[PDB]
Amino acid sequence: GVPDFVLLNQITENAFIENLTMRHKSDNIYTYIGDVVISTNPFKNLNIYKESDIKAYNGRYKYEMPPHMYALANDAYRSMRQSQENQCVIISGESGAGKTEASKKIMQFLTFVSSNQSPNGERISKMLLDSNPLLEAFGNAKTLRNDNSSRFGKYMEMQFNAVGSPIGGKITNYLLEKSRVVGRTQGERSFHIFYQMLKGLSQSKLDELGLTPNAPAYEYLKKSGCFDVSTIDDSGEFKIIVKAMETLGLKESDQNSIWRILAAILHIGNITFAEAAEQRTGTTTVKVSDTKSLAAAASCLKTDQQSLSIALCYRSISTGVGKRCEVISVPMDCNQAAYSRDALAKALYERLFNWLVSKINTIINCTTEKGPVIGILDIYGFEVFQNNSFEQLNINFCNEKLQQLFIELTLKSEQEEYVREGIEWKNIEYFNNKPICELIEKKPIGLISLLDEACLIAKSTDQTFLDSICKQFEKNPHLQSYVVSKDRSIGDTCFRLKHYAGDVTYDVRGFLDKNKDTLFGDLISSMQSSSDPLVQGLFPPTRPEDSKKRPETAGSQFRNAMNALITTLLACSPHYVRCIKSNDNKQAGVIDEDRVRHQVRYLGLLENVRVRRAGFAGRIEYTRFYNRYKMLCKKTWPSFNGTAKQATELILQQHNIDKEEIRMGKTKVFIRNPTTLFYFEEKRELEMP
Repeated sequence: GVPDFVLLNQITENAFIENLTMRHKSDNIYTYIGDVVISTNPFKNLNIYKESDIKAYNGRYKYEMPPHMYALANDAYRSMRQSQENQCVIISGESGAGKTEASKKIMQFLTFVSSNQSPNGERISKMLLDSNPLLEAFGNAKTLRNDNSSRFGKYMEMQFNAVGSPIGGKITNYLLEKSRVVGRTQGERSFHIFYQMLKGLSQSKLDELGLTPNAPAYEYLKKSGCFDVSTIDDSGEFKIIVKAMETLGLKESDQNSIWRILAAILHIGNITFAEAAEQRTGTTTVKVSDTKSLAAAASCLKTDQQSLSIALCYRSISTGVGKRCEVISVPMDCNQAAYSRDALAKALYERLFNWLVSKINTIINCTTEKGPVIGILDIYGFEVFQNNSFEQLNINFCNEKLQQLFIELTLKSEQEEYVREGIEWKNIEYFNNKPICELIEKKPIGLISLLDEACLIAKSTDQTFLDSICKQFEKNPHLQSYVVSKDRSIGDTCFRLKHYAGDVTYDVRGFLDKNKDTLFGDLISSMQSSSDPLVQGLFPPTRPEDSKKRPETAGSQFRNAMNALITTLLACSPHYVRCIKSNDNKQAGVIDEDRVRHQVRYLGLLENVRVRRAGFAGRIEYTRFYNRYKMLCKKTWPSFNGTAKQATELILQQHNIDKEEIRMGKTKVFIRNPTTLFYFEEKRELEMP
């Protein structure tokens, strides 16, 4: 009748949408693109992931029941069950499209299949449901496009035993946005952990720390631009979070210990540099008139206020293996002072978040069991604001790397599996491997390769670097501007950049100082040699499972963090799930035609289907082509060989048909035009009434 989506009456553009709409309005959410799942997000609890439906899809196949358990899984996730290995699922899409729901679908499908009962196994099924009111507190922030937007890459890992049942899991984060601690547009926030504190502690405790329930009063928080949000109610959320804080195991005693770390950051935030007017003209020294605020930090940091001012304002260098003799120095400009200042407040939080979340699991993470691991991916999605900037460049860059991930896996890796599983396969035309957009920013002579060159040249400002792009390139594909491309739409202070489809114009504000975030010893060394257990805690015993070389900026370190991510993604058994946002009105049962159509277009997912199989009109699976058109040919009866694709050859070679007319491969038979599907039926119709 209507076996899944592959089988359409008309394999065309218009028919593809008409059916897609007919699917959505027929309680058919999940749609198959080619052994790959495409889903959406209801943004709430739907009664379709509960026992009943789970028991429906057990021991059956795809072509037997409606879209829900794409055969590939049953034929791949189970294929490695005899081989005896673990899996890993990757998920992508727009922000808010359920870097969670799509992950939950895996769980609710994963359980039960693992033979149900298990005291330690079903326990996580209960706690992970109580994670929804919890997870939204730590690694989440509000974007103008998404409220529950995670602000850090996450690769969850489900642990199991030598049977198939779950036992526990761990978490791994990444470099994460840099300038979201000090710079942002009026309306957005930085991180919850800060705001949740201010409207939590009693005014009494705040006054003791020289604080006040009002961000505007501060400086660091004032440089952000905004403070209050119209959609979020922090004051009323605190007491609700406290219950969630205790749910894990963070008693008031522990809470107070955590607030000190933030208080330390706030004390750093009340420390600026009253541009010392010691020098009379050009260069300038650094002096602190507001000693009250400066002293407050050193007081809570429990370090010598004097040494702190001398060691930081004046950098030390003289490490001749024997290991250093400090103090020799001389003042420097204000820009560098404010720059080095930020680098301290940026590196402190990075190593904080890492050590913080890792110490939370100490109470949560299962220690009772031990075993392998199955991975799950979740990252921030695509976005476009009124005005783009350096931030969008790095984010959109990740999408290009993400698009490459799929291509490398669902398009390239799978092809190599055909020639490895003893199948007569031939290299079918596939759109460019687009390795040029990658080599243009990795090996010598490249984007971020030239950028690294422009960074360390302290004088080469953002403007000068932008000039190095237009000249070195504007010849290689995927780049334009106002000089080469005659188009007024490109401002003189802006530049055009072509993506995989859409066009985006960026600004060059920040770039360097924002990306660098370099902090050498001299400044760090003063903190590492602290006696307080908290301060030194922010500086773990030297490189935890991340050594290599140490000094080389944090910007270049970002690339390394993302490269180390893909390296471990291309060494396992992938699984593909993509998400799409319903609408911008939070409506139920309403599809935005233009919005959804656009997403499917600029991503080239329909061209993907074509290339995935080979590319043309109507296409049908071999495994399925066989058990369907048998009565047409002779000797294609229970006295068969077994193979499906081989039989197809025997049928077409005996009746003398040009073999180039039909393209042969592993899966998906290729016969041009859909008019032939009738030709098969007719060949069967008027020969046996």
